Amino acid sequence: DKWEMERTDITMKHKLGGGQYGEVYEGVWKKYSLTVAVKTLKEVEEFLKEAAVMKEIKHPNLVQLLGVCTREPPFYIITEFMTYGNLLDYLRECNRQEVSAVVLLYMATQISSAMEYLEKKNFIHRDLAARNCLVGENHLVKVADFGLSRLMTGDTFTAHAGAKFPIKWTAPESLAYNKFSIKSDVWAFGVLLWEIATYGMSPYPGIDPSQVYELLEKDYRMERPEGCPEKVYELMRACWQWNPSDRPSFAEIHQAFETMFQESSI
Ligand SMILES: CCn1nccc1-c1c[nH]c2ncc(-c3ccc(N)c(C(=O)N(C)C)c3)cc12
Repeated sequence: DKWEMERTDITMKHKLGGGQYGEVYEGVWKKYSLTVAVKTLKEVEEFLKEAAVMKEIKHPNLVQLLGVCTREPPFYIITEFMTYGNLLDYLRECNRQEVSAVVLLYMATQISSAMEYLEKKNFIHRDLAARNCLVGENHLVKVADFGLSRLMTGDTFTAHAGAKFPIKWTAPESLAYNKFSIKSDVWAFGVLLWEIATYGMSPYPGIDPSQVYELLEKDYRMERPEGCPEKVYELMRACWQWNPSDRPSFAEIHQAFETMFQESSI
């Protein structure tokens, strides 16, 4: 197809993000003199499914596929390079006078726009967090999308026996029953909002992940971050409803943040 590329079109450099994303490398697309990101493999069928899924993703706030090398090993998935790295590090290291309250709303609007698209197109993320959001010039935020899965919106997925999750971002139904849906992404988005409001603080600070579920089932939720608007915190708490069906859709969340962003600008 139009996606299939020669492997030699790309010059590979060093592993990006300190290796936290696995075999993902900075690279040069020589023809265009363009810095790109390249995921390689050095499981096969999982990798090639990722390549297949990425071909169908087209949204301003989801990392764009540029091409693939899927004929013979080594296999490549080639995407745009996000110059400022991930949102977690960006928030921690930023100039807060430049990255102000309106910018935080702008970033939340972008992420929710992407998540509304996945909600519309029957995709599930399963690992929404600041570390999996990527930053470009002018506070452009794109959701990392290698591991997106096909799942009709409303349907559920059961994780494998002995699967380990990032507990502090993980919905109660996922922790207890390994159940994932678009509504568990909504929960994770709530935790992501908390990350944004605190400029990249660790969720449930000082609380060991092994004790988080027990707090959640006793009705504990993180308190409102300093400087966070009441309206934004009420959205967080709505994302953290125990019952998945009680949580808002990403369509409703995006509409709320778009309104808040527009009013903050005016
Ligand atoms: C498809 C989405 N995805 N899933 C995993 C990785 C990517 C990704 C795509 N394009 C990317 N472009 C950049 C980065 C990235 C992230 C963190 C970093 N510290 C760095 C970095 O070292 N510098 C030089 C800024 C680079 C990650 C990705």
